[PDB]
Order: sequence, then C-alpha cells, then structure tokens
Amino acid sequence: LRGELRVGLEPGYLPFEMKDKKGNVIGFDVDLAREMAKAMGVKLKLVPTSWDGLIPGLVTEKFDIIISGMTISQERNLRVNFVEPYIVVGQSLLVKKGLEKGVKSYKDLDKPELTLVTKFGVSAEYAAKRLFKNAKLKTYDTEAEAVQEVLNGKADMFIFDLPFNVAFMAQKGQGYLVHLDTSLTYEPLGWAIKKGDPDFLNWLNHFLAQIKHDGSYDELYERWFVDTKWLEK
Amino acid sequence: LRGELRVGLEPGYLPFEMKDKKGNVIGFDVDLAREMAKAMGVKLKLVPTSWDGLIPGLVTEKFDIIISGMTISQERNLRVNFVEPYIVVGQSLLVKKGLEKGVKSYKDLDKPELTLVTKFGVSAEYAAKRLFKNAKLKTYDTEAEAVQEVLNGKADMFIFDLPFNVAFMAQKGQGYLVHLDTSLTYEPLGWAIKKGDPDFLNWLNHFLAQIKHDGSYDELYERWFVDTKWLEK
Amino acid sequence: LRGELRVGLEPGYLPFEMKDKKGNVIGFDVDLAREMAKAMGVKLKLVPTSWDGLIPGLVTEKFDIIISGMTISQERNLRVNFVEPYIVVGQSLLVKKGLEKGVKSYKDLDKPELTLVTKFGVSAEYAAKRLFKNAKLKTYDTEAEAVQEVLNGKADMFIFDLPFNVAFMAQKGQGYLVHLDTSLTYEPLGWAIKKGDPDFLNWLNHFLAQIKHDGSYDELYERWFVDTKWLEK
Amino acid sequence: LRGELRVGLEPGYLPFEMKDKKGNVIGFDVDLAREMAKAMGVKLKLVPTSWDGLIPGLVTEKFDIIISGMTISQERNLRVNFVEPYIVVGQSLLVKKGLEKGVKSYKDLDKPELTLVTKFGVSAEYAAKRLFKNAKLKTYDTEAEAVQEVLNGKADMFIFDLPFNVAFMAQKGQGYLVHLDTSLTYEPLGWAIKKGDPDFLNWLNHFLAQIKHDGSYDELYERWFVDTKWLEK
Amino acid sequence: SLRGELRVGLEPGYLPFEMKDKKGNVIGFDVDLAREMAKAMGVKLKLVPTSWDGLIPGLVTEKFDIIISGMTISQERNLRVNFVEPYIVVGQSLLVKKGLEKGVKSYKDLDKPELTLVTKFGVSAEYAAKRLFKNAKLKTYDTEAEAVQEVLNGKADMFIFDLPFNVAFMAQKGQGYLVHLDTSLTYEPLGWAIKKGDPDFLNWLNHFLAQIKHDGSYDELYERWFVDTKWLEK
Ligand SMILES: N[C@@H](CCCC[NH3+])C(=O)O
Ligand SMILES: N[C@@H](CCCC[NH3+])C(=O)O
Ligand SMILES: N[C@@H](CCCC[NH3+])C(=O)O
Ligand SMILES: N[C@@H](CCCC[NH3+])C(=O)O
Ligand SMILES: N[C@@H](CCCC[NH3+])C(=O)O
Repeated sequence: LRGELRVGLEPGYLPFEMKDKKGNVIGFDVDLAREMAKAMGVKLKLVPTSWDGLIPGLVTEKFDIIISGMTISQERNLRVNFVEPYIVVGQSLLVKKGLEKGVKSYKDLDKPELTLVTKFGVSAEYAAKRLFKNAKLKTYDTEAEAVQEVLNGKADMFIFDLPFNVAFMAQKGQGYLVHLDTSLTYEPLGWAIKKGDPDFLNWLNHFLAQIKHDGSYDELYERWFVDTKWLEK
Repeated sequence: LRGELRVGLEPGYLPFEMKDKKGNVIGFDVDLAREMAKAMGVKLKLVPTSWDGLIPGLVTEKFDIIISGMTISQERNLRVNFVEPYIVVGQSLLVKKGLEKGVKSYKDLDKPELTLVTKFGVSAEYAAKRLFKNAKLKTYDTEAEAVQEVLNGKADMFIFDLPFNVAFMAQKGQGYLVHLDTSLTYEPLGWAIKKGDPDFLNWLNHFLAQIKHDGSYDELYERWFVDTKWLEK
Repeated sequence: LRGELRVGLEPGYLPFEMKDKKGNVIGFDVDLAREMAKAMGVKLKLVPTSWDGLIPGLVTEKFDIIISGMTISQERNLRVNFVEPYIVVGQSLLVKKGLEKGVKSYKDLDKPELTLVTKFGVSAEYAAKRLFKNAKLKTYDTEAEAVQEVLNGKADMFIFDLPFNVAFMAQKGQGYLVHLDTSLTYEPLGWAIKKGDPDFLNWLNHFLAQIKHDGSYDELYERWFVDTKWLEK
Repeated sequence: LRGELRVGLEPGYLPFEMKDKKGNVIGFDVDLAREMAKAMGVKLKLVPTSWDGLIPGLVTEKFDIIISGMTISQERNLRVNFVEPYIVVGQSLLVKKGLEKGVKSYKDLDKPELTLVTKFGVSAEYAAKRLFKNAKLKTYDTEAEAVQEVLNGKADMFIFDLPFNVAFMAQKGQGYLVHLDTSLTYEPLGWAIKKGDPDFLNWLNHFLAQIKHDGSYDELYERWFVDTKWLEK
Repeated sequence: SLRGELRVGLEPGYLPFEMKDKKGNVIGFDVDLAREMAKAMGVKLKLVPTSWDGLIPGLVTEKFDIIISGMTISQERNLRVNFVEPYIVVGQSLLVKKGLEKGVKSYKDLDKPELTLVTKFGVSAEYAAKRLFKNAKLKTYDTEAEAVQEVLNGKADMFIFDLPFNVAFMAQKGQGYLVHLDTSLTYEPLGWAIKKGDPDFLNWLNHFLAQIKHDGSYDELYERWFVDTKWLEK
C-alpha cells in the first residue's frame, strides 16, 4: 500500500466512532487508524459509511480496511477476513427505571408485554433474536434513534454492545435509565480486510501485538473507556 | 464453498469418531463438524475414509477438511495446513495385568521379551519407533485389532493416544487391561485443509476461538471426555 | 365508595402483610392500600381474615377489595374479578444445607424420602402437587408453622412465593437454610374485587399505572423488597 | 356460566380450524378452546358455523365465544366485544408458479390482466378491495375453493392470512404455487363475546395472559405454526 | 355503540389539541381523532364546545358521549367518569421571561416569593403548581392564553402548563420573547372520558385506540399537530 490508508467506518458507536460537534470524526478506532497510518508511514483518509455499506464497500475496494468495532462473526467472516481481536465485548441492556427490580437474569425480561429496541442489521439484533423470543422486537436505523424510544416512553428496553451502554450512561443516561451490565454474548471485535491478502494480515496482526505491549494501546483504551474528558466533543 | 461441507475422517478413535450400533458415525469431531457446518449455513456430509487415504483424499479435493483427531506434525504439515490446535493429547499405554508392577517410567518396559502393538501408519507407531529401542512392535489396521492382540495372550501392551485409552478403559478394559497414563509425547491435534487457502484458515481459527469462549466447545468436551453417557452407542 | 375503603387480608406473607410487635398489621400491601385510600379521599379500614375467608368475605361485602398478595388464578377468577397484576411472582424453595449440592433443577429433588412442606390451601400447595410426584408433602396453617419444621428438623424443604423466601432468608434464614432462587411458576398477584363492577376496575387499573410511573410504587418496592430497615419490625 | 363452554368456529382457516380425516374439527383454535374449558372447570362443545353466522350465533346465544381467527375491527366491535388479541396476522399472496420473478412489491401484480381470488366477506376480501385497484377480483365460499382456482387454470393468484398460506404450501403447494410472504396488512385476531359481560372479559383476558407467560401458548404455537406433524391430519 | 351522531365535548384553546380556527371552527389533534373515531363508528361528528368545569358534568348529564379534550387521567376525576387507556402522555413545563433561565438546573431554583407564576384555573397545572411550588406567587386565569399574556406583559415571570402547549406557543409568539424550560415535572397520562356503567363502549374505544397506534393514523395526526408547523396559519 502506497499513498494513503482508506478506512471505512460508521460514526455513532460510542466510543469507537462518533461525529464531532465540528462534524469531524473521532474516537478509539480513529486514533487506532492514525497510528496505523503512521506505522505504515502513510496518509489517513476516512470514509464514512452506513453499517450496511461497510462489507460491500470493503469487498469493492471503496476502502482498504474496516475499523468500526465490528464483531468477528462466522457469517461475516465468510465475506471478509478478520484480523485478530483488539477488544472483547458483549451485549448489556439499558432499561426504563423500575423494571430492573427483582431481575436476577436477563431471562425474565423475555416477557411478551415488553419491547426491545436496537439498531437494524447489527450484532445486538442477532443477539436479540437468539436471546429473547418472547419480547416484541423492533429495530431502527441508529443507536441514537433506538435508545430514544425508551427514553421517550415508547420502548421498555434497549440492547447493545456494553461500551456503548456505559458511554451513554455517562453522557445522558444516568438520570433516566438503568444499565444491566451483565454481558450476554462473547463478541470479539477485529478489523476486516478483503480476502486473498495474507501479507496484509501478517502486518495487521504484528502491528496489533506491538501496540498491545507498547503501552500505546493501553493509553488509547484509557482515553476512551475510563476517562471522561472526551465527552465534551 | 457453497452446498455442503465435506469432512473426511476415519472411525475407530474413541471418543472423536466411532460408529454406533445403528451404523451411523458419531463422536466428538462429528459434533464439531455439525457445529462448523451450521456456522457456514450448510449441510454436513461426512466421508469416512481409511487413514492413509485422508490426506490424499483432502489434497485430491474429495472433501474440504479433515477432522480426525489428526496430529499437527511437521511431516504432514508439509503436505497440508492445520488450523490452530483444538485439543492437546499425548501417547500413553494399556498393559495387561501384572505388567504394571515395578514400573517407574516407560524405560522399564522397553524390553526385548515384550511385544508392543498399535495401528499401522499412525501417530503412535512413530512414537513407538522413537521411544522404544528394545521391544518388538507389531502394527494393525485398526486400534481395535491392535488392542485385541493384548486382550488375548498375544501382545503385552498397546500404545495410542491417551483419550482412546481412557475411553476403552471405560468401555472394555475394566478388569483386564491396566492404564499407565503418563503422557509420553506432546501431541497437538488439529484440523487440516489443503494448502493455498489462507481465507478458510482465517475463518477456521476465528471459529475455533469462538467455541472455546462460547461454552460450546466446553459443552462438547464434557459430552465425550467425561460424561460416560455415550458408551451406550 | 363512601366513608371507608375496607381491605381484606391475612397477615403472614412477607413482605406483603404481617402483624408485628405492637400487633399492628403492616407491609407492602398495607402501604399500597394506604395510598389507595388517600387517592379516593376515603379512610382506610383493615379487615384481617384467614385466607379461606377472603373471597367469601369479598363476595359478601365484608370488605371492598382483597389486597393480600393473591394469585390471579382461573379458579379464583371465576368467583371475583382481578385488577391487572401489581407484581409478578413465582415459587421458589428453601432447603436444608447439603440439599443444594449438584442439584440442577427442582426435579432432581422429587424423592420419596424428602419432605416438602407448605401452608395449606394456598397457591404454593397446588404447585407442590403439580410439580412433585414422589416427595412426601405436608401442610400447615401458616407460612411460619411450615418453615419451622424445616428449620427445626422434622421435614427438610419449604415451598412458597419467592418474595417470602428471600424475606425470611434476610431475617432468620441466612446461616441455616439454602434458597434455590430459581422461579418454578408464573404467578401474577392482583387485587380482587367482586364481579359486576367494571367501574371500580377502571379506577383500580388507572391507579395501578399511576403509581407505576409515579415513582410511588418504586419507593414502596425498595422499602419492602430491598430495604433491610423494616425487619426491625 | 356452568355446564359446558360452547364455541363457535368455521372450519377451513388452516391451521386454526379444519376438519380432519375422520371429520372432527382441530387446530390451534380447538386446542385453545380445550385449554379454556379445562381451566374453566367445564366440558367443551364446538359449534361449527358458517362465517356470516358467527357474530349472529354469539348475540343469539347459540354459543358463548367465537374463537376463529377473527380479526378485531371497529365494524365488528360494534356488535360484539373482543378480548385482547392472541395473535397478530397479516395478509399475503399465493401466486401461480412462474410469475414470482421480477416482482418487488405486491403492486406489480395489480394489472387488469390478472385475476385475484379469496373467500367471500372476510378480511382478506377487504384488503383485496383496499389494495387491488385494477385486477379482476372473484370471491368464493371457502378458502379451499378459492385457491383451487389457481391450482387449476382458472385464476392467477390468491390472497389470505399468512398462516393459511404457510399451511397450504406445506400441505399441497411446493411444486404448484408460489408464496410471497411479505405481510401486506397488520391484523390482530381476537375472541368475541356478546356485549354486556364485563366479568367474562376480565376472566378471558387474564386467561390469555397466563398461557402466554406459561409455556402453554408457546407449546400450541410450535405445534401448529411450526412442527408439521399435524398434516398427517 | 350508538346510532345517530357522536357528540364530543371539548374546550378550545389547549393548543394543539383544541383551538378555534378563526374562521371559528374548532380544530386540533383531538378533532382529527374525534373525526376518525366517528367515521369508524359509521356515524356523524358533533362537537359540543364546553367550558372546562362543565366537561365532566356535561358528560354525566348526557349533554355528550365522550370527552376528547386532552384531559389528565386522575384518581379524583376517575371517581366520576371512566377513562380509556391513555392516548398520549404529557408533563408540565415552564415558560419564562428572557434571561430568567440562566443558571437554573431544576424547577427548584424558581421558588423565590419574589417570583410570580401563572396558569389557568382548576386545571392539571393549577394542582401541580400548588404541590410543586411552595414559595412562588400563584395567580390564575380563565384561559391559558390570558395566563401567558401576563408573562408576555411583564406582570408575571413564568407560565406553567402541559408541555405540548408550551412548544406550540413557543412557535407562534413566544420564540423571541420567552424561553421554554422543557423538563417535564409531572406524569400526566391523557385519556378520553365517558360515563360509568358502559364496559362495551370502553371495549370499543380501547380497541380503536390500539388500531390507530398500529395503522400509522395516530403517528400521522401526531406529526401533523405536535411536530410540524403548518397548522399555524390558523
Ligand atoms: N460491533 C457491533 C456493533 C455495530 C455498530 C454499529 N455502528 C457489530 O459488529 O454489529
Ligand atoms: N493423532 C493420531 C491419531 C490417529 C488415529 C487413527 N484412527 C495420528 O495423527 O495418527
Ligand atoms: N400467593 C398466595 C398467597 C400466599 C398466602 C398468604 N397467607 C396465594 O394466592 O395462594
Ligand atoms: N382473519 C379473518 C379471516 C378469517 C377466515 C375465516 N375462514 C377474519 O377475521 O375475517
Ligand atoms: N391536562 C390538562 C388540560 C388542560 C385543559 C385546558 N382547557 C388537564 O387535564 O387539566
């Protein structure tokens, strides 16, 4: 690769990709992508894309790599190759205040009179249909649209990857929601690239091992997952 | 690959693959293969094959994968590729009664007046050739035939993969054989696929890493290496 | 109604209604009926009554509503109308220490030696007969008489609505018995009024949802089901 | 009410009600009445009835409830009260083998050239008028009789409640018809009772809630909507 | 469950539920609902504009069939009429004069007896403000619109009322002069009332309500009145 590293993501998975107040795209994966560019001695470009355009975009060479906090699922892994996992994740729940009472398991929210909302075409959806099966399930176009349904009284509860939930609790959720943080799925996230390229994978993996033993990774992880400065966009 | 997942294996290797009383082939690898096929959204077609016909069956494109309790050796691995190890194993023995007495190690048993038996052309035959300088070694077409040879007055001791020993011990060698259980080799077991498809490898390694963290693999480990339920066929 | 709302209950079920110290009756249900009366602009009158005279007491205008932890069952529903459920409950078991080990459902405790005990003529009794075939079962007049035999040594297990088993646990059971938390049935508890009054229902259903979105329900709930300050009765 | 529960239904709406080989009527709606009569303490008498006579059979007191896959509408609700819905269904198409190709929405089958058919005076005919402007509409006496006009030459496509179609496909259709399963409407079906009984409502509505939270509704759902045993009939 | 016409009592001037068009017909989210409901029953709509303290008794007295006036389901009222499952959920909000919102985190920063607070007489807000406000002057007026004029006039500092009123008011006149403190302070389910002893008609209404929530009808009327601004050319 010469010139520039084109990375496609979709903004809105806090704290991985979000849109600035200035409209600039920032986050863990964005910093991850600057490092990669640097370590490759090459220019970074981001291409923003909707979740559903990510894999075809990659497969079609709209970009070279995906770094969107994407679950290494066996389905998707048939269309692209995944680098090794750089963070490990699972789905928790955000609930309206009050229905959290006496819940010992997620399983007793799997009730027919309850409405569960996530975003369409994502891990949590697939989790939701595997996990629940009683509760009504509705899906939406964004993480934001979806938690709004429960915030505004339209839904009872919201499911998503755990770090979106804890980012959210910090920025808006503390007062009005409750986070049931017990993880419900084992979801490694890796970067995806298109098949037929083992040389890239070699490079990507080593470059992952480096930052994980460099102290570089742990800084970024501190920045986006423990620290709270970032929250003023 | 679309349609079906063809898996070559050779039954005989308790608890990985054997055939039941009904005539169907079942066991650890089978449940793995079934799980694998489901993850690719595909049908499963086992292709039972004699051992010597497994690699060339594979390289010959008669099936896509070996799942036979195959050992990742440097010799084989010149001919095919292996996924990361799904289980680690090692060679042990069964001796007839009275034999187990006085022994401190394998070295005590490596004597000329004794005959050692094992399946021809297999992992054990190689450790046997390496480990034992003084003892007669005679090989057979199936593990069962090899054991029989010491269930009779014919051989003194049988060597094989340790897990087969522990299962046969529970199956038939209860009163008769004695199990010296000191692992004598380091034997990593792995799925093999033909060379020059690194994408399938990527998909295989990410899948093996799921079932070790899912609980899936764990549920299946118990089933076949602890449960004792499966002895009824 | 006029002048007084008359409530029909039997003190015993904890933490719903219990008599103590001063000989006053108190609990979640009482606190509920208290808010109900302020809402109507009436004065509360509590009419403590043995279980088996609640429904007859109701049909006979001994009192106007039954708020003492009652299951909305189809048998009882033939005889009175239920407001929509105010809480959802379920059978759990208190057992002696030792009994909990390796037990992987209530079902592996259904044995002709073991003795299940309960209060007579209550939802707990009917579930006892439905689930447990083999276990000797004995019945007593109160919840206390029944758990006694278990604490003391005569019977050895106890079955009742879960909220009780945790409440007992927090007062007297913590060193002594083991609580298999798992939910054995689905048991909605509702207020019961006599038939032929759809207006009082309409009113009762709206009152229920007010306190549910009011925070009022929630306060009472913490105060009785989580708060440990009350057990100082 | 005591003695028996009389239940009015029209056989043919697979898999809710249909006449079996011997000629007794079965299905999801019968098993559901069978649960009602057990819980009610009472015997069960099914009163089969032509559809345009059910509402008048109820009001007339020919039976006590209509469980028939009846859609809840405002028109109907003027004459009879409806319990809450027990299932939500949607209208869908059964078209001749071949003319499924190209199509993207139901609208491209709305050509003056094509003949659409369904049963007379039933919520499928109304959606059909509502949704089909051009195509010639013909109405018959029974679902079975209307489809029969696509199975032979006469008509082109068939409109009815999705479960009917999934059922018809698994029973006869696979090689003959094509099923576009995009639900075109949203219709909640409900049980009807004669107006004037608020107590039977309260009963019926709690009963529906039990079985939906119990496992019994789900038993009966897998049974008729999924399993396929039922066809041997 | 009747023949002839469906008669609906309402009090115009709770924007955007009910208002006078100025050609003098009453229009609003409630009227469109009342219009849908009447069609579904195959019957005619008559609106019976009524002043607020006369809605319930008019219903009991059989002057009309149902009240669709954005009325709060309350235990005290529910004693006298029956309510249908609520159809929209609302809370009280505050409209204040310019600047007066700076450095305020909650409603509590506004209790000063210095401050004067106004609303309409005998209405959800009036009872809420008496609960919530302990120090502030509370004055009352026959109409929502007479009430806000006092803060617009600078004879009072802030207006309290159902939140959807405030946003519609902010759009028409308030945008330059007042500021909407839009934190919801009550939990106020809104339902149609009818007289007691009629379970059938309740059955009918509850199922009609479920129908328009799942139709798209409800959402449509909702957008039309509560979100988009077109309705404002009275
Ligand atoms: N990691 C999840 C979240 C998607 C985030 C959508 N912006 C997935 O792979 O679907
Ligand atoms: N790992 C042993 C197992 C052989 C089993 C023969 N059925 C090998 O590689 O030869
Ligand atoms: N839920 C129980 C109540 C416990 C009995 C209280 N003394 C029942 O309805 O049978
Ligand atoms: N669900 C529709 C169709 C039932 C068809 C009866 N054979 C209705 O309520 O009319
Ligand atoms: N929700 C308010 C409506 C105000 C009506 C004013 N015309 C109430 O029920 O009091």
